[PDB]
Amino acid sequence: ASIFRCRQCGQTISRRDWLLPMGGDHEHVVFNPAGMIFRVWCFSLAQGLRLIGAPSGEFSWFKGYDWTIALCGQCGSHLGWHYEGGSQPQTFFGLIKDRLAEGPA
Ligand SMILES: O=C1CC[C@H](N2C(=O)c3ccccc3C2=O)C(=O)N1
Ligand SMILES: [Zn+2]
Repeated sequence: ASIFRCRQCGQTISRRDWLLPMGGDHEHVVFNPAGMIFRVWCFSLAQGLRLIGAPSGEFSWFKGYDWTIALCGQCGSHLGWHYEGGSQPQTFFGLIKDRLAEGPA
């Protein structure tokens, strides 16, 4: 089965069935302009989230997709981002592995 929760509150965010092989792997190692290296896991579906701010294509790690920040809908923890703007798929979620916790139903 297997699902992914907000590590700060237990909120259910997504699950393994929903991983999306972007580029060929669901996991991307990236860094940002702050010099922080995350591991980002890509889902085609997520629930339990609140999106914040405007879509933005600056700094995007993924070609043709703008991002908006995704917060845990329950606790406000920054779980990662929602991506929109592209084709096959149009939108998807890029979530910071470290901020989730993977366990069972
Ligand atoms: O696709 C993305 C999501 C946004 C993400 N991001 C951050 O992790 C960051 C940290 C500090 C300043 C600016 C940003 C930025 O745009 C980033 O670098 N790429
Ligand atoms: Zn939470």
